[PDB]
Amino acid sequence: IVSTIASHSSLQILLGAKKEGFKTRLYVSPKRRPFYSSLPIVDDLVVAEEMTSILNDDGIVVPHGSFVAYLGIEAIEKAKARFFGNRRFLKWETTFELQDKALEGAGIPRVEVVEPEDAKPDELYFVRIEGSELEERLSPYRVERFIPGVYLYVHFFYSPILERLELLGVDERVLIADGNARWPVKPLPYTIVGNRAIALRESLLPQLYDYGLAFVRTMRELEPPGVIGPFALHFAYDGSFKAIGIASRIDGGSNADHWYSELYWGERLSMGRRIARELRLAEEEDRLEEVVT
Amino acid sequence: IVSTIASHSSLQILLGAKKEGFKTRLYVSPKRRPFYSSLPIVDDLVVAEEMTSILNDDGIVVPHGSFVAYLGIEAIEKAKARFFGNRRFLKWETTFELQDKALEGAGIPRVEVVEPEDAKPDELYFVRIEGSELEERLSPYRVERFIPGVYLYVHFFYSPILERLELLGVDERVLIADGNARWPVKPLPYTIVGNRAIALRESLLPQLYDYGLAFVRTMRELEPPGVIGPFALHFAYDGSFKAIGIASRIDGGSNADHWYSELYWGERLSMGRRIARELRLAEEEDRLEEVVT
Amino acid sequence: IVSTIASHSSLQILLGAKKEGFKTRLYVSPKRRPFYSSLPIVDDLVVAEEMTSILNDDGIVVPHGSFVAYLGIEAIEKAKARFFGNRRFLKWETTFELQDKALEGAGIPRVEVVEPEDAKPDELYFVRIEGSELEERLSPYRVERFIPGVYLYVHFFYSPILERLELLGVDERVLIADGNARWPVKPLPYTIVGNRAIALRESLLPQLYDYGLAFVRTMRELEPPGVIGPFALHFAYDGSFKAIGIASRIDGGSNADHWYSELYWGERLSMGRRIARELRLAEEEDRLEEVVT
Ligand SMILES: Nc1ncnc2c1ncn2[C@@H]1O[C@H](COP(=O)(O)OP(=O)(O)OP(=O)(O)O)[C@@H](O)[C@H]1O
Ligand SMILES: Nc1ncnc2c1ncn2[C@@H]1O[C@H](COP(=O)(O)OP(=O)(O)OP(=O)(O)O)[C@@H](O)[C@H]1O
Ligand SMILES: Nc1ncnc2c1ncn2[C@@H]1O[C@H](COP(=O)(O)OP(=O)(O)OP(=O)(O)O)[C@@H](O)[C@H]1O
Repeated sequence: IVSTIASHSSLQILLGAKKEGFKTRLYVSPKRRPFYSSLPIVDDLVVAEEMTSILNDDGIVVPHGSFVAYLGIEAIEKAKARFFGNRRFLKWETTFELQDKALEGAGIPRVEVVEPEDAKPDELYFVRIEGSELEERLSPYRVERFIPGVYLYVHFFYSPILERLELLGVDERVLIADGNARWPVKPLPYTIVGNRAIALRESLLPQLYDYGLAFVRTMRELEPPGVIGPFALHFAYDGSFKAIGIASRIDGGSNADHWYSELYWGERLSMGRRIARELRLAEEEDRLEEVVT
Repeated sequence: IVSTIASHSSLQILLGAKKEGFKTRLYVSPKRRPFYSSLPIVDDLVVAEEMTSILNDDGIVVPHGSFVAYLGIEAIEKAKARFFGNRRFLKWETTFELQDKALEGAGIPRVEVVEPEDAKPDELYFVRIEGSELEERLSPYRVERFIPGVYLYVHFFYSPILERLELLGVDERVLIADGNARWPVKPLPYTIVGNRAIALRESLLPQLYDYGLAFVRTMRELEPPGVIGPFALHFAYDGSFKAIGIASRIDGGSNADHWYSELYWGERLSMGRRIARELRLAEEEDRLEEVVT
Repeated sequence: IVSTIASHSSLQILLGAKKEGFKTRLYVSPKRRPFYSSLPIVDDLVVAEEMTSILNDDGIVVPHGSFVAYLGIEAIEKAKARFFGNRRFLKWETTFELQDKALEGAGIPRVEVVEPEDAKPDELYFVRIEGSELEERLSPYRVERFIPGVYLYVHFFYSPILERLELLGVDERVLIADGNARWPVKPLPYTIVGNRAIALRESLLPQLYDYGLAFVRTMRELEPPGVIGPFALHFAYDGSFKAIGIASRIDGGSNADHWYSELYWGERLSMGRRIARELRLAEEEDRLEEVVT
């Protein structure tokens, strides 16, 4: 019943499914299977050179941050497989156009875009789609105002079965851009290595919830059913929140150990387990149409 | 029975109370209530422009880091409401005078104070009540020796019902002073955004426990009953501990996911839940006078 | 039955043992016993000036990172006490010779060694057994290429009773070399103060598992039974993994709150509890010879 590609957050996903009593199926490549085959959370392990076998019947596919990189956006939207939570939404985090449209539509403050009209020098900027340059600026992308100050990744789960928006965690990325923390040397790459669970100052959560609620509303318009399971808003905290992006699926920073879900449930429960519980709840109520695609 | 202001650590507090079987009441403002009303952990939700409605009968108020900012110290000490753990103690973290008196009285090493007798330049200093300056020094506060090196926030819970001091966690603040970690730019504000739970090197805990025990002793003198529930000692680890402050109530870094409590209990249990269990234990033993005010 | 020295990770160890139903015995010094005697997880508390009382019969000693510093390597290998997981292995993390031998034997990439043939200046290096210098280089050790970029400590548990390698967590050290993260000042000491649990990007785990499997294989040769319980590989992530060291016993970064174990078990379970469950499994199957020394 529950299957997905081996990478990104399939561990969290499968463990949560096997936890909710569902059966497990993982599509993995020959190089990566040694590790995953040693895991007691996988029942059916489908080894393959390519993951394009998205004809996975029977089960619900449950996407993550590797699906587009392993399969085009086209293939997925026209895929035969069942799929968890909308599916037309997945593309909304893929381009600036869609990302802006939604964030603007929700009223969420975003980092300002900068077209070559700097303040050379000592006026550095961030170049997205990364890397940051100074005055010069000479050398598909966008230029943004450089903002120093903790980057927070808020995880949400809107549930149709319960008709509520759940703020389930706040992540902080572990970038290779460290080793400067100990002793700064030169600009390093912003590639993520891992994620740190962080307990946000409580006085900021209400604001994020409002932004989240607004996001759900406009997405319900902009893309018919609009946001069924997990999603994330990415922010730069200046001391005034500016949105830098979104996650149209389980973010990844959700692999970190967040609590919060304990606010809606008696038990902890991760994002991957939340998705599975959403599935199980739909089953027991003949819903299940409201959460898939 | 259990109520408190919506902010700081009311989430942790209410969840822990509802976990110990207590009833829940939250005082929240109109702007922040959307978020909190969607939480299954609140039973009675008292919306209000101002929180000055501290006539809350029936229940136990349970204070946190917002109470003085929402209500003066005067009002609270003369408040009518029941209140968890002492109450005269809450003011001891409010001024240098009280902070020093207690820390000195407990024999705890504190960061040295510096009156304009620098070592200009490259001799930077920290200015409290923040911000750090260099040589110049020109431009209610105190000047302290600048100390680089992990800032640890130790959480304690002295319980009368059990007559023991519990070391329940060690927090690390997430400041906006980051984004320098990746690439240093300029001195940033030290405002906290969140908290990270950290497993301290075990060889350092005994020392902290000793300082904690001593703190309880002198507070039992300096302020009659002295320290009934949660409190925290703030340190700068040079490789030799220097106290920089204290928390005369639930600190906030306690929102992070700490274990430790598992050393006194079979189960995890947060600080907010610890306060509630203290309450329930008192109830079942007709104590309850020993833990309130 | 289960005893060990009070420091490093004895808290984790004892709690896990008391959790698996085992009895607990802690050897502690007079100065540190106040703290440990207040802990409900210790049954028999053996106070002593020196820990050289390694004649501990009845129980299984379970070593950690303080054993060699409290007792020589000689004494331990010829010790009378029972001891958990091999014991001849414990010395393999003690010297470069052994560390290299093993890492080379497993085909694990290691940080390159540098003999005075720098690139003075701005070409800084790390000096192990710490501290980092620049061009000059003038002033038992080794010199390594300086590498900036998150240091990861992977925790493993090879179990004979189950004949499998378990990747149970990834730690990140909290060094005093911080306070530079907020605002860089001067090169600080790399002494650890604590540990942060980190959820590693899932695409990197398979690679570490492979290195781990290989480590087990060669250790099974290089040191007869080779690696029975916990061990750790230390890396520098450049974006291409370079080994900097190993832990021939429970690492310490295992005191942090890791999940992962939930992949092999339905429950969380720490490393200290993992060692204890290994013991209990052996008991129930008359094995117990396969996991002790
Ligand atoms: N406007 C900005 N100013 C300064 N730094 C920034 C800015 N935007 C992003 N960053 C840096 O990059 C990090 C966030 O990267 P981000 O999560 O946006 O990458 P990404 O969009 O997920 O990459 P991809 O689109 O390929 O998945 C932060 O840690 C931050 O330090
Ligand atoms: N003596 C010092 N030297 C260098 N940095 C310091 C010093 N004291 C504090 N800091 C910095 O500030 C942070 C601690 O701030 P702190 O917790 O003392 O603020 P605060 O007292 O809680 O503010 P408030 O009193 O309004 O609640 C640390 O992260 C540290 O980097
Ligand atoms: N090759 C290197 N280049 C740059 N920094 C390094 C290098 N090796 C180690 N470090 C720094 O030191 C830290 C790792 O220290 P490490 O864990 O190797 O000490 P240690 O070997 O455990 O000390 P001990 O042997 O006494 O137990 C990292 O945080 C990293 O910043």
